[PDB]
Amino acid sequence: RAAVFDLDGVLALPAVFGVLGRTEEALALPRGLLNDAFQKGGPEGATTRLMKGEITLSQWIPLMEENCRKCSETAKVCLPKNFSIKEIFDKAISARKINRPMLQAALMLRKKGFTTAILTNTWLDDRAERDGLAQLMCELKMHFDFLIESCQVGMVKPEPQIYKFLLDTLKASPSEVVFLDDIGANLKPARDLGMVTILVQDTDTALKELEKVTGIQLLNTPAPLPTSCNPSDMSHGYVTVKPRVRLHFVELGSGPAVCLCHGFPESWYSWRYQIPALAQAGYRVLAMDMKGYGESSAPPEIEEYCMEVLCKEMVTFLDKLGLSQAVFIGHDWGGMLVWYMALFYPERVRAVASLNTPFIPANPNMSPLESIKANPVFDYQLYFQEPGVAEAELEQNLSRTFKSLFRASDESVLSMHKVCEAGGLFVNSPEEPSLSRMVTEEEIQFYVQQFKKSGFRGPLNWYRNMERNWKWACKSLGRKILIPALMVTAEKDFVLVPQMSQHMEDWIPHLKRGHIEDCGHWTQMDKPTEVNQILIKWLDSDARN
Amino acid sequence: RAAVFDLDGVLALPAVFGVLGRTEEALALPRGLLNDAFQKGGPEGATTRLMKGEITLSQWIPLMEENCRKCSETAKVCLPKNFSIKEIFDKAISARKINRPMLQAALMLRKKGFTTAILTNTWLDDRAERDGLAQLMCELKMHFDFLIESCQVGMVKPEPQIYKFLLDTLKASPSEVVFLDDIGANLKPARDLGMVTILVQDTDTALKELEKVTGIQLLNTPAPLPTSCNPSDMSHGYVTVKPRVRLHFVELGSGPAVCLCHGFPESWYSWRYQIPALAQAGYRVLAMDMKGYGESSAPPEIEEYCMEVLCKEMVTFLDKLGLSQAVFIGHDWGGMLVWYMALFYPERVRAVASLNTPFIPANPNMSPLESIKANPVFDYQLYFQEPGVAEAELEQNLSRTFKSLFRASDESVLSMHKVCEAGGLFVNSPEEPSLSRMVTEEEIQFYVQQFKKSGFRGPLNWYRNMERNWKWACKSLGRKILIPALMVTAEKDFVLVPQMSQHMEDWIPHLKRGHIEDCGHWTQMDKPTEVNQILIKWLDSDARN
Repeated sequence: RAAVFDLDGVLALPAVFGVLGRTEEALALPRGLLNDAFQKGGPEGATTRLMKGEITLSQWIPLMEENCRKCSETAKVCLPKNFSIKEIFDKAISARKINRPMLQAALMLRKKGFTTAILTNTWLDDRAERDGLAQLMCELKMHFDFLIESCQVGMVKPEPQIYKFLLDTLKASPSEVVFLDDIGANLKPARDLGMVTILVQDTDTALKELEKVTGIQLLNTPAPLPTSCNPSDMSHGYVTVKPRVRLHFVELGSGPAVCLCHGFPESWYSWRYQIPALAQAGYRVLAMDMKGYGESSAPPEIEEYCMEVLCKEMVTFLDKLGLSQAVFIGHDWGGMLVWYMALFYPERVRAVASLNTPFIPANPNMSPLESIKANPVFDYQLYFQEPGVAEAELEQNLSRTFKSLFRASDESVLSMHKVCEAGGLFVNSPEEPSLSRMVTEEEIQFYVQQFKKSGFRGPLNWYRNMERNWKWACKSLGRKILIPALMVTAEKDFVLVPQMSQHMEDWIPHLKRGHIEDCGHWTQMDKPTEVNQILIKWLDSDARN
Repeated sequence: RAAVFDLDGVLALPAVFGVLGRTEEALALPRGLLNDAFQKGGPEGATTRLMKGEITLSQWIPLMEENCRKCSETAKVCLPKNFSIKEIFDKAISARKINRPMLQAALMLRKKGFTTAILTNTWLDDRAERDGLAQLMCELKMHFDFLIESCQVGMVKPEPQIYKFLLDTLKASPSEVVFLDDIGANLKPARDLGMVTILVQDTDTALKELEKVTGIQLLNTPAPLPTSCNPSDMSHGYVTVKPRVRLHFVELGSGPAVCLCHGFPESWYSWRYQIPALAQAGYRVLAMDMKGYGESSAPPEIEEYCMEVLCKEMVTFLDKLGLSQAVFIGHDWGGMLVWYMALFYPERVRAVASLNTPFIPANPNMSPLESIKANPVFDYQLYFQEPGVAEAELEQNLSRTFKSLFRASDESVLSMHKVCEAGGLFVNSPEEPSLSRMVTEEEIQFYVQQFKKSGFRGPLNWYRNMERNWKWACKSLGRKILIPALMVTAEKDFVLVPQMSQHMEDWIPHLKRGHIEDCGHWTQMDKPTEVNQILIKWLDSDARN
């Protein structure tokens, strides 16, 4: 079973082709006068050549104008003084956007064992504004197994050849493929070939039919999770910031550099839901594998993990990448790291954003270790102090450790307190942990395999520099964070509680905020949609300028 | 022996600190009235705190204004209605730029076995325009072994501590270090500590003294090669574009994506002189390791190297990187590849630039193989046809192969013609090739080690798809390249001669050009300076908009 969608008028609206009709009416021109100068010539027409990739769009423009002149000459009418076919198609193409519901129906079908493809009569775009279309096509590509463009294969609908090609690349026979098109002319060939067709006028009737023919609910359906990313399809980057310290990161998109810094015990993969979104939103996302994790180096020494060296290393990272600035977005320990980046390296930080982790300036008086005993919730941290211990149980069974940790605010399975006293962190925890609604078995295994390389020694060392981080932080008490900053609190984070952030404006005057209902500690996985929404609204107004 | 340079007034001019004097005169204010509100308070003054990193620059601003008010109150004068200390320092800082000659003297000293460092009293910059300074500091950093900022170490000149720190990080004793500063006050401590000092007023007297004290010519010196890059300090990226095809690239800088595509038999390293320059010029440079080379995959099959699959793979590369567009700059085979990228994927190409390689549309009639026999210079290509042969001699001795190929237009050592007939390409060539003025032994060894992985099979396959590339290219004969394009010819390229480019405007109407005197086939290594100049002038006017 396979699904084929045309671009114009099906996956993308308003149908660019449909601007010809509108133009005609807006100019009080004979009905179809522009749709005739468009087909003027049939298979041997300038437009068929254009659709076959024979000539470019900029080359087609003039050929179309004349066709508009000659066609207006026969209809005995005259075009407006400054009639511009390029001005009409520019506004038409940029005016066209993805038909969300239709794309969701595609995503759905593919998700339920359907090969999907886009069969479209399109052109080689060389306009100074070709980028706009390149982006749309780029966002659609990733969602379909195939994208057959006419100007690329040298064929064009309704020629029977393009349909034989479709079925050939689809590895399928008709009566096994559904063909959606807003133009009957191009439907016929596919219909006559035996494949199910759907004439698309209105999206909903179109989907009702589709839903009705595939026997799958495509309409009134929930609301998908934002696009996640498959590790193997990501661009992997490696930067040596020091002799034997190499940092790994995932890179996607173009635009201002947005550096994502995960917490404990995570990976760049914890941003799997915002890397695609943030890139699509116009940013060059660099999801980090913080020192001690994944493909980044994991030196054993404890002090290699104090904020001072970690921050000093991020700075070097930007340096080695020719970046003078990057907005830092962190979560948990990464969030702690980001606040200090803004406090110690403002020049390098374009903007700072932190999820769950608030900025509490250090107390020049009471040592850290004490300020951590005064709150049973941070007990587990005292347990991570002793080198060896935590590594022991956390590395004993990786799938168990992660299935146990990555859980929603409700589905908890660990007595977060009375840890040290209880001996371990999984003491009265199931050996066979249930599976969180936030993660699939597959995703958990990604962390398992990722943590099989260096283990928890490096990750845990982040927790073993309280005294050191403290002395450093005290150097910044007279400062204030005066660059764009965003604090995002999670209602149901029972350790990094929203209340701890309440005084942040004292040190971050212009601090902007974000909050998320029923969201646990793993904000990214828990509420990917709302998180993306908050970071993008923020980035677009405070980190782009 | 070591050299220490202050930033303000030595490595960077005009001295920001020097704007206070100018302001005073421009406003007819009492002499030094602003330099007094600046030091107002001595070691306990707002400025010393600022220089120690205690407070940020934005925090210092207000504290400085009042000091200007109070200092004007004592001098019995009043400041202009809208006097802005932030407006004065913004204009002052952005107005400051690297002191080229002084930086060249540093580069030189370092090049001749000198540890260099920048000891500066600076501040944590959090102004909305902190980026401008971050960039300058970023360009200077890379040239000195050390960059000691006062606001970072918590010390400040002329406090004796900062000088003890300097000597400590420098791993050296006085009488072994030269200290350059435009402010005598800060010179004294270093002088009294026994180290050679130079009061900097005018750069030339300063350099004369320096030259005179180190016994090294720093003045009237030639003109260095543009900055090259050390493979180990580059960010390395890997993108899997297909099951077993992974492309490697080097990434540097931010801004529009500029994709560099090397020719045969090279690597991303062949752009070692423009990657730093192009990044500094405001671009995100992605130097590719074309399929078959370096750390990129090198499948053995011949057709994996036809322009169609190669181009299709670059497109996928942009896709996997979230890039909808990139300007493609190619050389030799990479240049051929770039022209086709513009012909087949305009949407993806923001701009196309090619060095040496002209765009000659395919002849629908005469096959490629024939059109290659009609020119003794392309004889070597007929020799690369037979799988095995060329691989044999080119892989026999890598250092010899490269030392033999990478040579200037004059220092040739191969009978470029009568190759097949002569049996090999190195027939009457020295086993012990001389060393080209374009490459060091070290750089040659980089190519040697790079080619030890996959050899010349993949590289050579690029030459084995003439017939296939031809059929494909013929699909584009009706097209024209209407996107920004640049053709750069090399006078002394005796194979890809400047004359072959003369009709390019026929298919590329708006084609812009570039030419380079006494430049051989390896344009990048041969004339790095002029090449950088041509590409940057072009990029800034045609690929940025």
